[PDB]
Amino acid sequence: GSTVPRLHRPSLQHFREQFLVPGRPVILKGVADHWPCMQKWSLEYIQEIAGCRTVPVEVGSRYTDEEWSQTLMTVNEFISKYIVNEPRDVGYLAQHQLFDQIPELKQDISIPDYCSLGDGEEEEITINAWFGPQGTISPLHQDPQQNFLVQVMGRKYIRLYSPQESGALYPHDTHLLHNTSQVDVENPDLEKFPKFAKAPFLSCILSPGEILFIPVKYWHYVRALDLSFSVSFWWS
Ligand SMILES: O=C(O)CCC(=O)C(=O)O
Ligand code: NI
Repeated sequence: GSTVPRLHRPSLQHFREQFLVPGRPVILKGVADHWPCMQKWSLEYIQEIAGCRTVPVEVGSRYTDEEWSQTLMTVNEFISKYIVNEPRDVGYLAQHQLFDQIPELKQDISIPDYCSLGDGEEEEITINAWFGPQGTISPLHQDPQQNFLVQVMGRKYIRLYSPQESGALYPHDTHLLHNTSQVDVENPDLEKFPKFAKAPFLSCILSPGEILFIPVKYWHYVRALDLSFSVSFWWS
C-alpha cells in the first residue's frame, strides 16, 4: 500500500472536490492540533472530570472474539483496572457518546468546519469517544456515514481498504456483522481468505493533533500503539 496523504488546512473546496466527493481518505493537519483537549486531557484530568460516571467497556481483544463481552463501570474503575494496574484483559471504552453525557468535556473539542459540506444537520452528528490502553484492536469494518477521527492522546496504526475491495475482505454473512470483515488484518488466514493478500490498501500511523477522514463505507482497521484517546465525528 501507500500512506494516507497529509494536508495542512485544505480549503473546503479542495477537500470537497478531491476527497469528499470521490471518497478518498486524507489526514488533515493544523485543524485540531490546538483544540484544548490536546493539552488538557491527561489521565488525571479525565479522572477529575469524568471519574465517577458510568461508561460501557468492551472486554476482550477484538469484538469478533467469542469470549468478548460488554460491561459497565465507572471511568475511575476503567482507568484503574484496564490502563494503570497491569491489566489482566484488554478493556476499551469504545464507541461511546461521552460528550453528550459530560457536556463540560464537549468544551474541549469542536465540530470540524468540513462537516458543513455534508447534507446532514449539525445537531445530528454523532460524537464518540475511544479511550483505551495500548493494544486495543478494532477489526476491519465499514460504517454508514462519513467520519473524522481525531487523535488526542497516543498513536494508532490504521489500515484502510476501499469499498471496491469488499470481495477480498470476506464480510460476515450474518446480516448483523455484514459490515465487518472475517479477516484478521495483521495475521490473515490466507488458506481460508486467499483473496485478501493482494487487496490494495492505504495505511498510516495517526498521531495526536491529526484528523483522519474515513469516507463513508471505507473499510478501516485500527490498533492503538500507546495509551490512546480518539474522538470520532460521524456525519453526512
Ligand atoms: O479507533 C478505533 O478503535 C475505531 C474507530 C472507528 O471504527 C470509527 O471511528 O468509526
Ligand atoms: Ni468505525
